[PDB]
Amino acid sequence: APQQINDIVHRTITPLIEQQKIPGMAVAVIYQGKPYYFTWGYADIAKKQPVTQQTLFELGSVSKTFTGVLGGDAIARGEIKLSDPTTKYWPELTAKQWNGITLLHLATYTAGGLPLQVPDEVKSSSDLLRFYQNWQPAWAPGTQRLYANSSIGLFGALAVKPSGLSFEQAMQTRVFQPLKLNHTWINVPPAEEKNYAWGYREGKAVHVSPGALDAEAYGVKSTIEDMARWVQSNLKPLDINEKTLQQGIQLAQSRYWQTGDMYQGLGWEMLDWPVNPDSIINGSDNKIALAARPVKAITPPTPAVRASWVHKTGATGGFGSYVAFIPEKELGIVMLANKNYPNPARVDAAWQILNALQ
Amino acid sequence: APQQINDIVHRTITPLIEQQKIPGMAVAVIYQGKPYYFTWGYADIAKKQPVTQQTLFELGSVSKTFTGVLGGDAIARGEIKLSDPTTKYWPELTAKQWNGITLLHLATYTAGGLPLQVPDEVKSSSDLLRFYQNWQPAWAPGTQRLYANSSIGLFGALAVKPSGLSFEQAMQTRVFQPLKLNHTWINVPPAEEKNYAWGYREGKAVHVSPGALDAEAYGVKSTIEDMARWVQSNLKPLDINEKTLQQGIQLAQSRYWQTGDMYQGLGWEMLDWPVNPDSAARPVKAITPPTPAVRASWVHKTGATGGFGSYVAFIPEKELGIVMLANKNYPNPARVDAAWQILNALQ
Ligand SMILES: *[B]([O])([O])C1=[C]C2=C([C]=[C]C([C]N([C]=O)[C]=O)=[C]2)S1
Ligand SMILES: *[B]([O])([O])C1=[C]C2=C([C]=[C]C([C]N([C]=O)[C]=O)=[C]2)S1
Repeated sequence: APQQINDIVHRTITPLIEQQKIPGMAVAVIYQGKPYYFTWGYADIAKKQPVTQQTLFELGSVSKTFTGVLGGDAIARGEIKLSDPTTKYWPELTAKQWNGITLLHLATYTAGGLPLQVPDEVKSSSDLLRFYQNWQPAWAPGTQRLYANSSIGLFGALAVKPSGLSFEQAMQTRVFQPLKLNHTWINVPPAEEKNYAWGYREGKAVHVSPGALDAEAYGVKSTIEDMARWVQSNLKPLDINEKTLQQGIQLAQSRYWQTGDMYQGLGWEMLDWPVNPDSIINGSDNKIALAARPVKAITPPTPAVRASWVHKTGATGGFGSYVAFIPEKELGIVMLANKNYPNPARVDAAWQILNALQ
Repeated sequence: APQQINDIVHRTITPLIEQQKIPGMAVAVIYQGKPYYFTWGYADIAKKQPVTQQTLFELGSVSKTFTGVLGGDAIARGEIKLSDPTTKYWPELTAKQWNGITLLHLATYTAGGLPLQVPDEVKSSSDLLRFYQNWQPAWAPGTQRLYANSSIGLFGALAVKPSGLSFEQAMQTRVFQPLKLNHTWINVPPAEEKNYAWGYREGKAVHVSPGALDAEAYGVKSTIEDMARWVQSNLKPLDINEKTLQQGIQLAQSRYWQTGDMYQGLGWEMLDWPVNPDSAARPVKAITPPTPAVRASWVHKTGATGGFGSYVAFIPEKELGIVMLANKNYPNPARVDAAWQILNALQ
């Protein structure tokens, strides 16, 4: 790699691993559109299996960016509209509180207080209907953003209905394959299991457990090479050959809501570039990231702005991930670790790197 | 031309010309993405000059589609946002009625009752300022559509301000040139004058007269070949090399408002295809958020000047479209009926 990149990465990430006690880490820096890779430590501590470019990490909520792009792809195909009522795609969801709640609201956490998590007792589709039928809004739709798996997870599930495909088959077929993400999985198949890293929580080896709407909200596992291609594709969607996917990516980076200096896309979140680092860093702390915030409607949505910092944090019990890129600079980073360490440490490190390189 | 295209076009347009007494006409059918041209009658009755593939016609309000695309291109460039207040790009617009009137409302005729025409007495930029300051809205923004040159025209003027180019300069360099529309003009140059058809109103040869915001609302003159290429560009924006222009086209075909069967885009108006050939202040329903360009639509615009009548319709899903240009302003329903006869037969 260029020495500038080797220098800043080693000075920033290597001490981060020390400080946070991360067992294993992979990083990709996209620079002038080209990926550069860095690896540390172990995917499996007991078996002393090192992190490689073939190591699968759990993405956690970085999966929401795949869901937002799949959803945008179904819009470009004319299969769904974000202006459509939720109940048009789930006819059994008839309770009156759902009435003005659209696909847009579900995709952007603005339905009016759907909870962060689907309760773990909710297992069957029957359980799920009852949950949603019984849910009472804390706010009117399109007034507050409350980051929620039960919001975007439902969006994902309903977005694929017109196509008749299961969520996983739509995702493999319409997103993973055209982009040649050949090692990215919702369900890791047998042949890939020796590459699937352990996550570590309080020194125990953990994998993410099943849960309602997991695939849709936090269920993607991927490699650093595939993640770098993910960033490449989102950096320049016009280079993508599949027309609906190309439009899908730009739809997921449109700005539908503003809260402070932050804009909500579909999965992706954006700020104008140049950004105030304190904002992104402190903003990624769960005290702020998980709190209700008032939103201003952007009427109509601003299309993908090139001068943007586009980003997303992800975590499962054993993993912590981060993706950020600036389309105007052809610059990005991906950070995959098999320990869930604080979000502000991730963003701070990513900012130090991308700021040094822009 | 395939005999099928040849037969439907001539069976339809011949009676049209005779019934409406149209002096000259040009038509382009776009079929499976390829253009076929047809010409009839006179560009200039007194000089016995025929309509050719190089004759320039006034487009009238079909110019609004160019204005909507150029505004869409300015959005894609990050120069403007449709969500921005009008007063952001015209600070001197301090009158309080302008509060929540955005560029969206201007583009889509939903500002609250801006008039069809800018008064003929408005003949300077401070004249124009006073006009908009003194304008009293009948309705809240985003609630009724009233088709208006003073509405879309203003949008076109504001959309180009960040660039610093005049409206004509920006249209040329950002829309005409990239699409190779080398015989499309806001102002017809002396080199092209011999191709500029006369319009005919009650038997008198007329050209469009000067007026405030003419360029932005009704000022484009074009040939059937450039108009065909305009349709090809709108049928498949993704084939366009210029990134912001490609996005600008798609933004212009997005659905922002609904009234009855019709959706309002930027300049373009759309209905779901297939469409009954058969589908004014009108209340609008906001489409929140706007639906991105729908392939399965009938996308269209009528245009008129004192002496010209034009129509463009296309269906992206079918790779199908038509342009009809005439140097007589004749009833819109006659245009649409002929266009539908032609396109229904070919789909
Ligand atoms: B994301 O921001 O990385 C998230 C992924 C999850 C969140 C909350 C809950 C769960 C799953 N779960 C129980 O519901 C785990 O115990 C995943 S936020
Ligand atoms: B379009 O639908 O073809 C139109 C072009 C014009 C219309 C109305 C009036 C004028 C001329 N004008 C300026 O606004 C003068 O009153 C052009 S509709």
